[PDB]
Amino acid sequence: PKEPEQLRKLFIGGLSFETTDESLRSHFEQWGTLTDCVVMRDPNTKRSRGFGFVTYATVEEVDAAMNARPHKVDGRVVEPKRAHLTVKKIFVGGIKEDTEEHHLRDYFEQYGKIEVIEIMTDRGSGKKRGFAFVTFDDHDSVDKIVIQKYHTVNGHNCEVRKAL
Ligand SMILES: COCC(=O)NCc1nc2ccccc2[nH]1
Repeated sequence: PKEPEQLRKLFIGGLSFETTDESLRSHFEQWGTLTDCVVMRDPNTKRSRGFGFVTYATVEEVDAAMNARPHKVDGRVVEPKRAHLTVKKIFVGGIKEDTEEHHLRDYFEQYGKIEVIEIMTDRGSGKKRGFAFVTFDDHDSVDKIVIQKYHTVNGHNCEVRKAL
């Protein structure tokens, strides 16, 4: 069946106040079927609040829209985000002592462009502590990662969360 609607939404900030439901829709329909598209407005003045949201039919369409950033909508670069604590770094726990950089890179590179991999070691002994941090060049990688129920790396079922 269909992915949960919450995972098919993009919250678009930074809109031009002249963007309408119709112009936001015409823009974002380039990357998929939109089941919903709303510009948020003041209830009395009808003046735009400068943000809105679009709902795609599938998660792959959300991915396509995010991969097509930067989006210039009605002359202004906007800020799309999935369903916000916006960070580029993750904690990866449960990797034990046998997990190496290449295991983490080969897996996580498919979520985004990696800038730093830090495998944590004991300050006194140098032994691996069984966790790591991965820093990406952009927050959408992290957002995709943390909504997955499971992460399997080097045969380990890992705990992954946003870091700082
Ligand atoms: C990114 O996190 C999801 C979320 O709901 N953030 C606040 C939020 N609430 C909204 C209601 C209508 C349109 C846009 C909205 N944005």
